[PDB]
Amino acid sequence: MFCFQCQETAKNTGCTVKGMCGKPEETANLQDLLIFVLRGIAIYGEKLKELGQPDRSNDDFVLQGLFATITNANWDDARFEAMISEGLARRDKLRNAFLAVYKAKNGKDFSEPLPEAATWTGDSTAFAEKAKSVGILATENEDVRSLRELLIIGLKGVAAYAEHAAVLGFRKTEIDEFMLEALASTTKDLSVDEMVALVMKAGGMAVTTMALLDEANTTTYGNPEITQVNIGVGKNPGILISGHDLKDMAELLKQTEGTGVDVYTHGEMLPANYYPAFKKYPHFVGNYGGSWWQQNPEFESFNGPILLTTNCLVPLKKENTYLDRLYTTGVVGYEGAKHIADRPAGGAKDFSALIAQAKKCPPPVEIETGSIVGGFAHHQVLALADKVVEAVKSGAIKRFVVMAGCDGRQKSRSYYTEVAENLPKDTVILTAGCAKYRYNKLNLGDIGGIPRVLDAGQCNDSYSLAVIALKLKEVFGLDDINDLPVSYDIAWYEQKAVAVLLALLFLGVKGIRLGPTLPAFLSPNVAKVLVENFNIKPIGTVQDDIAAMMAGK
Ligand code: SF4
Ligand code: SF3
Repeated sequence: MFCFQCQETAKNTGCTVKGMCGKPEETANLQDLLIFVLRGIAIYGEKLKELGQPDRSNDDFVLQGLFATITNANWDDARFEAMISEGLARRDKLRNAFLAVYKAKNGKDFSEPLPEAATWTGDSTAFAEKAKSVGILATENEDVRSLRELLIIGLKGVAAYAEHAAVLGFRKTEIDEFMLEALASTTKDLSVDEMVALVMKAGGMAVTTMALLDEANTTTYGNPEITQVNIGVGKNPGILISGHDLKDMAELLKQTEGTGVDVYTHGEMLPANYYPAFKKYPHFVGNYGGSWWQQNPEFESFNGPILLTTNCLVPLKKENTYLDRLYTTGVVGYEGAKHIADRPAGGAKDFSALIAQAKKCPPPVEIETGSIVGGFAHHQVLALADKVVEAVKSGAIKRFVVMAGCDGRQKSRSYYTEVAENLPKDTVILTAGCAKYRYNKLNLGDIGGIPRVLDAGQCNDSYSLAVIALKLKEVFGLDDINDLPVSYDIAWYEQKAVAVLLALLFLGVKGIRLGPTLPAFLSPNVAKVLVENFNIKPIGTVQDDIAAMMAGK
């Protein structure tokens, strides 16, 4: 196999036998074949748009297919086989439409050779062998490989956010068109300039999509507000919801109301606690545990059903007993888990089986007590802008440090905890994404009532952090966003973080520290382009990085 799309990739080079995440060769290869088929869809879809007869019938399929290949999203080879077969059928429909339109517009049959992605077909028994030759290593040149895979990795992250927006009824044609432009581009022989421009365009589309998702989440569930979230437990059986999807949360809360089953969040569902639409339910207890990588013991000790709405779901340890109460939904899949089918148009998912099972479970084992404060998304922070601006001009706040992104397993991530602990007492940490769990249970206090850790929400709520920076740029009358008293020390793991990074680069943010390592999918020459254009940096020691950040470097 070959996969290098996450921070934990083997030797920071690539997983070649079995993924460090647990992904077996067969699964890895099937994900490659799915992406191959999506490239085929894209070739015809792009051509149809160019001919003035766009077909948007595959929009959701494309988003879901990309999302299913995110790290820790889908482990079920049966699901991939089904998606690949469906993809081939969708592709062939587009092919036939294209051929007819091309002939009408040109007065002759289409005759140009196409990449194999556009033409190869087989039944499911042919997939395993074909998959071996259509993956990342099919691109021989390391710079072409790096730029194509950077694009697809960023694109998957964008697709995830676009899927959540689509679930909520929010779509933009430009996003779905760009999915096909980007995918099709990776079958073409393009210059480095063209390939880099596509990556920058993806960053701009990450801005568009993150804005759309922010609109969707806040229009539907309200603006996040300051909330104190309990991290202890009650004495009722509960259902633990993890991942990111807020519509699943809305439906789970409605369906559990009055049943005697409590609802708890986990991981990237913590920010559901911040939304007024959800705060109204008394049986929504709070948040259980930490970030995704601790889930084996935590899902175990929770005792009730666990619902994974998105990544990250990790393989069960052999000693874990929660498979029989593990539920997947959306793009998530896991062999032997129970999957909750997609909602029908105008309807709702059916969580009744989780509720019935939860009534037979003991309540959660308490693993800590206390609280986490959050809800500082853009409406909330902009409301406080006068107070923040006066604190900066008076010197009470010397600097903001953006420490958003993803958590993960590697012990080097103690860096993030130590930075939070050792930053001067006149700084404020801004966060979003599960990177927060390295420092959100500390006792860092406040500056004149502004907490020293401001949690804007999920990784997608990095959007709020960008909105806040842009607003402060205006209030302070600065010409360059980088001259704000803000430093960026971002942790990354999976592909949504790459989308966020590309958005920040598109917005012109330079000097970002990215860690705890730099992506394996940046070739030396491509890394040089990013350093030259954007001054991206690796992490150093805690002491050195704090000093440099306080100096604005
Ligand atoms: S998702 Fe990450 S750990 Fe898993 S196979 Fe790919 S690079 Fe390796
Ligand atoms: Fe939405 S941030 Fe990226 S790592 Fe897996 S849930 Fe976390």
